[PDB]
Amino acid sequence: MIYDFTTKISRKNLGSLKWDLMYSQNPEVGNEVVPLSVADMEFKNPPELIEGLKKYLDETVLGYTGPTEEYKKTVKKWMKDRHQWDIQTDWIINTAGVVPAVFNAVREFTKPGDGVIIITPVYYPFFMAIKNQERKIIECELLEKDGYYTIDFQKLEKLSKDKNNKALLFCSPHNPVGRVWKKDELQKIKDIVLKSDLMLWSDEIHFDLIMPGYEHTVFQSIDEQLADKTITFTAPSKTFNIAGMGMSNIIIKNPDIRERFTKSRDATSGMPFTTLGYKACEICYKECGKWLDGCIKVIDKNQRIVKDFFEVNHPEIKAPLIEGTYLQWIDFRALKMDHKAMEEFMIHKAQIFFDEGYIFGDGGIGFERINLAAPSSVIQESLERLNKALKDLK
Amino acid sequence: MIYDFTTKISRKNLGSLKWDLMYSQNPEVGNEVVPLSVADMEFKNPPELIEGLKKYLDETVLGYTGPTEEYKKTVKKWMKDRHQWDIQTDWIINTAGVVPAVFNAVREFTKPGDGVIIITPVYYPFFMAIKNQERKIIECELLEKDGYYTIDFQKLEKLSKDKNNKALLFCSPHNPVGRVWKKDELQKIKDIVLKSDLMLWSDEIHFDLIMPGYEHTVFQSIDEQLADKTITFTAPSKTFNIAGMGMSNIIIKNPDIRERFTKSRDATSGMPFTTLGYKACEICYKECGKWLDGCIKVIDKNQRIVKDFFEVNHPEIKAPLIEGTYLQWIDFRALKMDHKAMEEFMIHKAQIFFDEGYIFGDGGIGFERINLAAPSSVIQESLERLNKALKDLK
Ligand SMILES: Cc1ncc(COP(=O)(O)O)c(C/N=C(\C=C/OCCN)C(=O)O)c1O
Ligand SMILES: Cc1ncc(COP(=O)(O)O)c(C/N=C(\C=C\OCCN)C(=O)O)c1O
Repeated sequence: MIYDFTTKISRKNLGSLKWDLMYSQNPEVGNEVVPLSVADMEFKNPPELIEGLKKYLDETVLGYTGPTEEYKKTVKKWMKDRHQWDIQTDWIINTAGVVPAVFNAVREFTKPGDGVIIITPVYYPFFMAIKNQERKIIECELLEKDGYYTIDFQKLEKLSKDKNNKALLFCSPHNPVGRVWKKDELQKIKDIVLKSDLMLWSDEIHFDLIMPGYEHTVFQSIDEQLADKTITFTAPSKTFNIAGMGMSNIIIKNPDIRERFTKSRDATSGMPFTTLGYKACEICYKECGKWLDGCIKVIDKNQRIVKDFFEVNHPEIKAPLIEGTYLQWIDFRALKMDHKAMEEFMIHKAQIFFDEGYIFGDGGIGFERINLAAPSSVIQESLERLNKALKDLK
Repeated sequence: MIYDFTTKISRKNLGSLKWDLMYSQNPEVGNEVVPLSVADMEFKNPPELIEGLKKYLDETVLGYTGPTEEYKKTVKKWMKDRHQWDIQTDWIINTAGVVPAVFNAVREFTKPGDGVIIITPVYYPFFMAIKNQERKIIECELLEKDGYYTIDFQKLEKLSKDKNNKALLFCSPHNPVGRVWKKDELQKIKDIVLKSDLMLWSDEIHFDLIMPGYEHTVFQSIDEQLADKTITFTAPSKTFNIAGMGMSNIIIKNPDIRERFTKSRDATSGMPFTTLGYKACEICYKECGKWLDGCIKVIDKNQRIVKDFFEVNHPEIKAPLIEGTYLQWIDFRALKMDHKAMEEFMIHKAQIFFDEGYIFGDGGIGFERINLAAPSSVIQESLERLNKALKDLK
């Protein structure tokens, strides 16, 4: 089919959390502005998805629904074909979303007072999942060298020596810095984890969005023993812009860990009964592979436009290329504005809506995260508006 | 439009928890057998809903979605028009399901050791919400006379005196006895609650399926002060057969109680982002009223066919008419079979799949719950099959 990645769309007054946030922040925002914040695409969904769901509505009843064996096989085939990862269909545990699955993980495998290690700066909900449940947030700050982030293995090893720490909440690819971890880096983290009593919770929700030139590696696929104590969070929501269909595939090899995760899930959120949620995942995996490839190309072209934009108009600001996700990390520190004032500047002067770096942790202070999943023309419009705003700032 | 309540459908191999459960229990079930357990309908979804959903799919983007103002107004209108209940839009808190919402009520407003009063026999998850979270189940057993259920007010008031009991978890209409509470009964319960420090958790998810001859009263609409400490669980799921669209509307008047519920919901399941869930509820509410009325007539017609069937065929078994829901409570006590062996009989001999009464509490042992939401033809087929099994049992 013909794929549209050029049509500027409008989600105004449609229930989009992203757009509604924008208007709430700047009621006077211009009608031509597009928000570049929340992680969902400003592209229509795969045509095959839409046709498939419509066709499905005429063949099924919208009552209590669970995953069929075909659905499970389909999920399993996607992991082999796309990630050289062999999973068992009975390793699949469904939740309405990854975040709830992470909260459920904290709740079941740790208690109040226990420590949970997160590598910061990172997707803020990681923090909430931990602190909002009386658990201790143990930060292993990423090392930032000239804009490239790497893991402080020394600190990580030290942290794993504290018995009060019960798990490593890992993000791969890493939102917001866009790091796609190398096998070497993963192997090092592995020895440390295998030497400690830490469980591995690996949020790999962005694993299908890898920029040309790089390759994602499912963390638990590199070692049997590691897998034995790893919970990998995955979904097709980010990959195919369906965070609104409410379906996730939590991969858990260890039968005990898996049953414990389930019993904890059933006493909190329960099993997802969504009928179209399962179906949307199955269709995307079976029929939307080409759409994803086209989408990745556009995303790659966008990160390069953003990078060239700053090199041409405001060199002291840097927007380096990323390895994964469609969220680019932009260093605005040379602008010398305190994050609150910068945010103010961005929202009301440039009417450009990023995900202010500071919300991912203090290490994100001075940075901005731009959502690259939009037509290249929308990105150019936004940047040109920022160009005028930064020039006026002088 | 034309409404179909006559086509015998099949939910085999489509992920239905009901049908799949049937083959799980009796792998040798007939291919002509329709299960009558789980509370979802064996009727095709309202046409308006289907056409609406397909149309919306060509228009929207399936990303992070929340409720629109139009969405809220619609829920408020349904509450006024259908239940003479005056509610404000900000009283509306959404959750994926009513059970998770109930689990959330226990979790936030009580603590391990505390007691929660439930009027048994009743929907099994109620017991789970409590005991699975280290809370105590305080049973206020129903009074049963000739098959008519009433509240043991004497025991209720007594229980409301034990300050260790934090709240009454009310089911109205009451699954599985079909009771639709009378204004005067609610009045008595209201007084016990207002005279004590009990919170009121009224699950009224079945309040739209009222049988010809009765009127349901929204518990918190009878007294302002009761509403001040009441959480009402509502949903369009049972009404329009969309338990698979996952969208609940928990109504909470008091701002503080509401905020606690929300923060609690966000520490477990989180906000529902399911875009279609919001749209389905809106459409059914705005367009499927005629469908609902037609649907209740068939259900009422079926309950009477069941009641007559036993009178004419096996008088010692009683299936008295119900006032609400489409789940009829049948008394097989005269059969002198212990629930376990009786269940075995139904499943394998009559191949009729009920919701064995004993799962709703000891007071259910000897009873069977039949799902009347199916074409009258399928109900007849089901009865005739049992008819033979009973005669064979002699
Ligand atoms: C009083 C009551 N509350 C809540 C619910 C469920 O609400 P939800 O969580 O879907 O929003 C039901 C239906 N419960 C049944 C349905 C099945 O539950 C198991 C589904 N696989 C039944 O057979 O009685 C009910 O009778
Ligand atoms: C590492 C990571 N995990 C999980 C999720 C969300 O998973 P869910 O619970 O939907 O399955 C995201 C996207 N998080 C973003 C957006 C979410 O907004 C949610 C509220 N609208 C973002 O802008 O980085 C993410 O980056």
